[PDB]
Formats: sequence, C-alpha cells, structure tokens
Amino acid sequence: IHKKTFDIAWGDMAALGHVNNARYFDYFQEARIDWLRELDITGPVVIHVACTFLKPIVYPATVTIHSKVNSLGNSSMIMDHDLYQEETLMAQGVSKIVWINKSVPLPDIIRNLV
Amino acid sequence: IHKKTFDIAWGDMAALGHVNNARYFDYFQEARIDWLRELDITGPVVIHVACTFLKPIVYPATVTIHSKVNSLGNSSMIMDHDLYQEETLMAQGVSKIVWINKSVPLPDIIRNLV
Amino acid sequence: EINKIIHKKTFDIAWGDMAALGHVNNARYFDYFQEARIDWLRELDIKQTGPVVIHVACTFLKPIVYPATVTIHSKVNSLGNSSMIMDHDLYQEETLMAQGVSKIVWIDYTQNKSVPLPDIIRNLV
Amino acid sequence: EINKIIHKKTFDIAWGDMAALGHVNNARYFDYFQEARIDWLRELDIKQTGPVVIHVACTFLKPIVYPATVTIHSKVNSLGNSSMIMDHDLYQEETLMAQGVSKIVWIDYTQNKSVPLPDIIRNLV
Repeated sequence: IHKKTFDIAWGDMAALGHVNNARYFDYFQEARIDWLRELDITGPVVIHVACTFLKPIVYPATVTIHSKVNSLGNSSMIMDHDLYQEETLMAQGVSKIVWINKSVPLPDIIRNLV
Repeated sequence: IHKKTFDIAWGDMAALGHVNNARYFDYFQEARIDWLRELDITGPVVIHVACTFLKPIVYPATVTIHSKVNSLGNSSMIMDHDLYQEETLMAQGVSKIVWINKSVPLPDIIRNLV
Repeated sequence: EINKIIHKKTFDIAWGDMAALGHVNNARYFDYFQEARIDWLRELDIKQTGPVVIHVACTFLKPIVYPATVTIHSKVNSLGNSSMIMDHDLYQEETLMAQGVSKIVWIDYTQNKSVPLPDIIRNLV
Repeated sequence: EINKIIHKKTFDIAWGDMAALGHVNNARYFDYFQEARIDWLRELDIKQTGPVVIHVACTFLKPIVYPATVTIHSKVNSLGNSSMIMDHDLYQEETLMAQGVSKIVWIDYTQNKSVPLPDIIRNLV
C-alpha cells in the first residue's frame, strides 16, 4: 500500500558485516513519516514497535519497505512494514500508533486507508 | 540483574525535541553486548526486538537500563530491558535471542543466570 | 583532467538526520560524503590494500531542513604518491549548503604501510 | 589564558559506533566532539542568541576499536569578535588517536546575524 525503495548505507553496517538491527527501526520510522506526510498528517505517537529479523542484509543492497495498516480500533492503529531485498523478505516491522494527553478518535484520512 | 547508567547525547534527539525512538534500540543492544561481554560470550542472534514507549526523554538526562532474562526455553531466551529516568520508567525493551544454521542448546553460563 | 566534477550523487534527508534544533546534525554530513566517496570508488572498481581517510572537514554555509533533496558534486585534486584529496560541494536545488573535503591515503590494511596510488586514479591527470 | 585545556571528557565507545571494517566510523568522531563542546558550554552556563558551528575538521592518527575508553581534552583559541576556535585531542590511554577542530560563531538564531561573543568566553584571555 505504501512502498519505499532505497539503498543501504555503508555506515549502517555494524562490525560483524551486516546492517545493525537498530537501523531497521530508522528505516521503518522514515517509512512511516513519509507515508503520513503524503497523507498530510492532535497527533499520533508510537506506543510500541517491534521487528522480526528473518535474513541479515549486507552492503551493497537495494531494499523496499511495503507498509500497510492492519487494524484500526478507534483511536489506535497497527501498521506493518515488510522489508524486501529483491523478492526476498528480510524482516517484518510492526508499530502501534495512538492519537493524542488523551485519546482522540482516529483521523478520518486513515480510517479511510481501510 | 544487569544495570547500565549513561547519558543521553544531544544528537540522539530528533527534531520534535526528544530521544528518537530508534536510539532506544541502540541503547538496548549496547546493554545486551555489555552484559554478554561480561559473561564472556556458536552464538546468539536476535530474532525479535520490541519496545514500549511509556514516557519520552529529553536532554539532558541520565538513565539506567535494568536488564534481566525472563525465559529460557532451551535454545531460546527472552531478555527484558527496563529504561529508567531517575526512579521513573520511560520504556520497556524485550529481545528474543536464539543460539546457532541450526538450533544449539543454550549455553550453560546463561542457563545459570537463572 | 583532475578538478572536474567526476561524480554527482542525488538523495533525500532522513527525518532522523535532524538534530534537536531543527536542522541536519553535522556529523551526518560526513555520512553523506562518505557515501558519495564509496559510490565513486565502486565506479572505478575500487573497494588487502586500499583507501583510508586521514582527514576530513566541512564548512557549513546554510543549514539543511527536513524534507530536502540534496546533490553532492565531487571533484579530486592533489594526487600525491599514496595520497589524494577529494572536495565535495553539497547543493540543495541551486544553493550550496556546505563544502566538504576529504584526504584519502592508500595503504596495506594488514600492514599499515603506505603504498603507491592506484593507476586508474593517476590517469585522471 | 586561552590555549590551556579547559575541558576533559571521558567515555566509552558504543559497539554500534563501529563501521563495517572494524573501527569507529569517522562521522561519529564529530558526535564525540559535539558532546564535549556542548558539555563545556553547559559549565559556562551557555546553551535566542548563541553558538553555531561554521566548520569542523578531524585528523585521524590511529583507528579506534570496540571496546575502548577514550578521553577528549579541549582547548580554545582564535577568539574573534563573534568567532572562536576549539581544538579537541582524542586520547585512548596515553595515545593520541585523532585531533579535532571546530570553529564556532555566535549569532542571533531567529535573525541569522552575527553577534559579538559572550563575555564569559572573552575572559579566558
């Protein structure tokens, strides 16, 4: 639903030779900001973030983050990021985003991302 | 069980004025490496990592990561990181670490961290 | 010959690149010059003996702000026996936001001994 | 007076600071000088008008490797009307791993106009 291609930086690599896991969260966050900026987004805050590391990534690489929403509970949402190197899936991201200091019903430009 | 005090860097702050969430994973990872280095640790790999963001952090700050293990299923472990600013809890980290490309029984210097 | 722009790299600023006071951290600029330089050496087919950075500098003429698409135009000069200098001009649109400089030396990595510059770089005279 | 070490900061290298080829990335050095400089200005009680970095440089004499405890000894010179220079020597143990330099200018932030240096810095003559 939202796609972002980009290249791994040589300095995103940690000493044992592949992307630091923490940079995966820099990647998912940029992807989230990008998408929200397209949508022209009282605000969200990330309450939770997680990654599952399937395959380690090496320089050089071109990768693509397929972002999608998967549940809206009013005032809350869950958002998935899938990180592909070529057709291979290298990691799964998942963020819980809330709207706000108290809970405001979900914007209506995302209710509509369905 | 493992404690690490340290100071937030001015450049760990993102534009809206408080620590980038992604740096929380730099913090938990260093804490994990530190501890494993004390323990003198075929190897682990992080398969999963997650954070829950309770309170945002601002410069300057002194914070402390209380790390502990919480389940060993042979060949797997779950490790918690709790990040305190003063006596206040600012976020909860949780990593799943596995030993290895196939599953080796858990080292015996961690079985012993009980 | 030398002081010509032999490399141009376009890209976008990550929202995380920004420091607290609302412009790009200045350490990150070096991350950008570092990427322009590595990409350029890949063109040339360069990647046990090889380049290391002995010095690097940057002058900050204008601050950069998210969102932003910048371009780095790289040129080279001062080739010595092992050494070479590489200037980077970082543009946003038509405006020059910063001028970088990085001195690179060729060594034997395992033996840390200075070693004469590759031929493919020498031919840029 | 000026060129004396007026600041010393001890710390440890993060395992993440290292770049692929097994020593500390060179952008991160600037993160260290940046922290030494901010800490020093906090001593002096410095934090709408204030310092910005116009230039920053570093010479890399020896590579740093994880694990490592380093010390940055900072000194100042070349005070001008708005400008000042600040040298950083980065030590591991008794060995000098890199020499940094950073030129700072005092401005009005909202108005980007050069402004005369604070008195508390001037008194270091």
